[PDB]
Amino acid sequence: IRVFAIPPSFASIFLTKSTKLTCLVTDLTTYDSVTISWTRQNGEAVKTHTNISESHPNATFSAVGEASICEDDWNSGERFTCTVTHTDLPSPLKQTISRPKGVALHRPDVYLLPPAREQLNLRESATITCLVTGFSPADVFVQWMQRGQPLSPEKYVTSAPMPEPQAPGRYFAHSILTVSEEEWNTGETYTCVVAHEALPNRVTERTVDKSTGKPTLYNVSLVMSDTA
Amino acid sequence: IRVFAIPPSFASIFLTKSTKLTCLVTDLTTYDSVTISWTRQNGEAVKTHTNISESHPNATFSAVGEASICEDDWNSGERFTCTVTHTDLPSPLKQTISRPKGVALHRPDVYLLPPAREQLNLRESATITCLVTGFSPADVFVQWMQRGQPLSPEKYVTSAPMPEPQAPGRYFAHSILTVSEEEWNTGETYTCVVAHEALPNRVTERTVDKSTGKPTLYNVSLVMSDTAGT
Amino acid sequence: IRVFAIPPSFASIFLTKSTKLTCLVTDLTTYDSVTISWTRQNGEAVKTHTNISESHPNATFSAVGEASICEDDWNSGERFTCTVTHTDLPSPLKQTISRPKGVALHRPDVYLLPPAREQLNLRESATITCLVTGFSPADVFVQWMQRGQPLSPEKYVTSAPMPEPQAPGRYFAHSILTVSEEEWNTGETYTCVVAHEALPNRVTERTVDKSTGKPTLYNVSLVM
Ligand SMILES: *[C@@H]1O[C@H](CO)[C@@H](O)[C@H](O)[C@H]1NC(C)=O
Ligand SMILES: *[C@@H]1O[C@H](CO)[C@@H](O)[C@H](O)[C@H]1NC(C)=O
Ligand SMILES: *[C@@H]1O[C@H](CO)[C@@H](O)[C@H](O)[C@H]1NC(C)=O
Repeated sequence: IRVFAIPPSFASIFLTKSTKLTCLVTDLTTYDSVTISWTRQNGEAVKTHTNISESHPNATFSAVGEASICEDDWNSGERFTCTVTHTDLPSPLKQTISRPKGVALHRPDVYLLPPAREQLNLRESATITCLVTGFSPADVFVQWMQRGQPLSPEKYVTSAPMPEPQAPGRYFAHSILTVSEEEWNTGETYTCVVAHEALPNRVTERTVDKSTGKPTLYNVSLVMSDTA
Repeated sequence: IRVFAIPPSFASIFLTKSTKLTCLVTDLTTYDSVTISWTRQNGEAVKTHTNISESHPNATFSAVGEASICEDDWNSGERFTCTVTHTDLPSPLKQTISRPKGVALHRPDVYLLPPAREQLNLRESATITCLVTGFSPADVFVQWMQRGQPLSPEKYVTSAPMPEPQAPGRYFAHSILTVSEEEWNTGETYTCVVAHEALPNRVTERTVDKSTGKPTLYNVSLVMSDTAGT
Repeated sequence: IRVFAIPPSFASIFLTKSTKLTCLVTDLTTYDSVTISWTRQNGEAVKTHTNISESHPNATFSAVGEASICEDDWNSGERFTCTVTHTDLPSPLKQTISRPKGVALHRPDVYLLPPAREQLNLRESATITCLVTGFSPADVFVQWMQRGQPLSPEKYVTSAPMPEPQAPGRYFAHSILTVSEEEWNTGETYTCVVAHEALPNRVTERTVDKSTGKPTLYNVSLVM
C-alpha cells in the first residue's frame, strides 16, 4: 500500500492556475467501495474526484483523486488529510498535506545574461540563458514570453534546482531559450518570468535586447606616421 | 435608501493580498442587532463579519464588513448576494455586486518612458513615468519597486483609467515616480509593476536606468600631422 | 434640491477665446414657472441663454445656459448667482458661480517625453506624451500641433489634473498622441502647447522630432 501523497509544486501551482491535491495509491489491487475524501480543520469536506481506471498493466489502482481547492486554504494551514477507505484496512488511510512551515524565505536574484558573441559570430543560433540564483525553498518556475506572448514549452528548457556551493540554504537554477541568430539581430525583446514564493509579487520579469551589453564607448585613435 | 456596494477591484485585492468585499447601507434609522452577511447562491453566507464602522453624525451609515473569500470563486462568475435584516425593513433587503462577464480580456501594453534631458539639467528632481495602455477592462494596479524593495505609496501616484483614443474598448493609464536627479545618476532598477487580470502571469515588470538606451558613443581621436608630408 | 451649476473651466474659455457661463437646470418641473437668474451684482441681465434643451424623459427639466462675459471681469471676482423661482420649493435655491480666489499661481514646467524604445521596436503604434508638472491651480488645456496645424481633438486625450505627490499645491497632467511609427521615423516636428494662467504669455511651446532624443555620438577629433 503505497499512498504517496506528494504535494503539488509551486511551478504546478502557477502553471495550471489551480491547486490540485494529490492522494494516489500505488502497488495495490483494484477494488471497489473506496470512499476517498479530504478532511481539514473545522470538519469541512468539499471534494470532486475523477480519473478512475479499472485496468492497469502494473495491477495498481489509480485512485488519483484530484480536487480544486483555493490557495489561501493551503496558506492557512488547513492540513488537508486524505481518507482513503480501502477494504483491507477498515480505518481510513490518513495522509496529511501541509506546507513545511519553518523554512527560509529568500527571494531569487534574476539575471538575464546576453548570448555569447562567438556563438552569434557562428551565425547558427542564439541561446539566451536566465540565471536564477538565491532561493531557499528551491521551488522555482521559469517561463518565457516574446512581445507579451508566451512561447511553446518545448522551446525553453529549465534545469532542476540544485544547492548553491557558497550558500547552503540558497538554491540556483538555469534555463535557456534557443532562437535563430538573425532573430536575435531583429531586435525582439525576450522576457524571463521567474515564479517563487519569497518574491513580493511572487514573480519577477527581466528583459533582454540587442542593446543590453553593447560597448557604450569606442576609443579608436587612428595614428599614422611617416618616420620610424 | 441608497443601496450600493463597492466590489473588490483587482487593484484592491492585489494590494491587500486577499479578496474581501464590503456591504454598505445608506439612509436608515440607527437600530441595533445588525445582521449583514454575503450569502453565496448555494445558500451559505460568510464565516465572519466584523469591523463594522460607526454611523456618521448626519444619521447616515457608511459601515462596511470584511471577510475572507476565495478569489477563484469570485472571478469564476459566481454572483454574491448580501442579506440585510433590520427592524426598519421586515422584508430582507438584498444587494448584488459582481464583475462583468464577457468583457474583452486584453493584456496591457506597458512602455516605460525615460525622463527627458531638460528635467535632468534642472537640479530640482526627475519624474519617471510608466505608460500603461491598451488594457481591457479599465481596472489596473501600478506599483513601483527599487532594487526589489517596495517603495512608499506617497512617492508614486497612479492616474485614473481613461479610454484609448484609437480603440474605445482599450484604456490607458499613467503612473509617475518623482525622484531626485542624483538618484537617477546612480544606477537604480526602478522597476515598474503593472497588475492586470488579462495577463498570463498577471504582473508585468520593466526596468530602466541611466544606461538604458544610450546609443554607443564614439571617441575618435585621430592624429595625422606626424607624417609632415613624408 | 440640486442644480448643476458648473463654472466655466480654463479650457472652455481658452478654446473659444471667450467665457461661456454654464448653469444647467436639473431636478425641476418641465413646464412650470421657472426664472433662472442670469444677472451680475449690479443686476444687469446678460443675453438670453441659447440652445434650450428639449424635454428630458424623466420628471426633471434640462436646460443649457450660455453667456458672453469678458475675461478680466470674470476674473474680477463678482458673483454670478444661479437662483430659480419655482413653486416646488417655498424658498429659491441659490448656487453662486464664481472663481475661487486666493489660490497660488505656479509656473508649469512641461517636458515632452519621447516614445519608448520597446514601442519603437514592436512597431504597432507610436504614443507621444506631453508631461505637465508643477502647475496650479488644477486647470489645463494642453493641445497637440502637427507641423503648424493642430491635430483633431479625437486623436489626443488630456488627463484630468491631479495633485502632485511631492508638492501638494502643484498638480500634474498628461496628453498622449497616438501616431504611426512611420510618421515618427519620417519626422513631423510635433509640438506641444500647454494652457495655464501662471505663465507670462499664458502658454509655452515645445518642439520634438526624431533628431531630438538622440545625443551626440560621433566625437571625431582632428589634432595636429
Ligand atoms: C581613451 O583613449 C585615450 C587615449 O587615446 C585615453 O586618454 C582615455 O582615458 C581613454 N578613455 C577612457 C574612458 O579610458
Ligand atoms: C574623447 O576623446 C578626447 C580626445 O582624445 C578625450 O580628451 C576625451 O576624454 C574622450 N572622452 C571619453 C573617452 O569619454
Ligand atoms: C569629445 O572630444 C573632446 C576632444 O577634446 C573632449 O574634450 C571631450 O571630453 C569629448 N567628449 C566626450 C563626451 O567624450
